[PDB]
Amino acid sequence: VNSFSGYLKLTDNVYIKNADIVEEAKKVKPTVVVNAANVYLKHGGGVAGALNKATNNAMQVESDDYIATNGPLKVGGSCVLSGHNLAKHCLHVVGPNVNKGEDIQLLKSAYENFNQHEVLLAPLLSAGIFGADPIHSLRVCVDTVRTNVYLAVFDKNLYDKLVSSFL
Ligand SMILES: Cc1ccccc1[C@H](CC(=O)O)NC(=O)c1ncnc2[nH]ccc12
Repeated sequence: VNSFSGYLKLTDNVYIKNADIVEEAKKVKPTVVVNAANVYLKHGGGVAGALNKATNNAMQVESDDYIATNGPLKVGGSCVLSGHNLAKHCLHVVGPNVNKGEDIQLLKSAYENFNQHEVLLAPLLSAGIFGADPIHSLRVCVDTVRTNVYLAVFDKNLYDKLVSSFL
């Protein structure tokens, strides 16, 4: 039993809700919140900008130190950093950005990072300003993630389409 509330159950291990991931994180304080990161951990917009803003820019400060030490992530890769006031940990995952020409096959690799964590709150990878088809992102999620994932979809209109079109 966990504290996630109001989710629709899609599969054995994948759940979904129309919710602002920022507000959802503040309420549940999950062990892991997933960020829709880029390889530079520059949290300017989209989910990343919103999560970072909610940390009062502490996420960005921590991220800049991480990059200065380690260099950029790989597309499809991830790193675990602090969850600040939102969660115990933030798993920064880099899905391919279609508006950068990056291989969509990398989306499966990106979701594989979720399997290292028993329970996660997460957005759809490569969705939103990353340019991929969110319906496809959901399919890859369900077919790749085996751990318990609670997906927050900000746009109500998109949430309804994702549910109504789910096979
Ligand atoms: C996954 C993604 C990647 C890039 C850009 C947007 C998104 C998603 C898309 C969706 O889930 O609809 N949007 C949001 O996460 C969002 N949108 C508006 N206000 C917000 N406040 C906290 C989060 C939040």
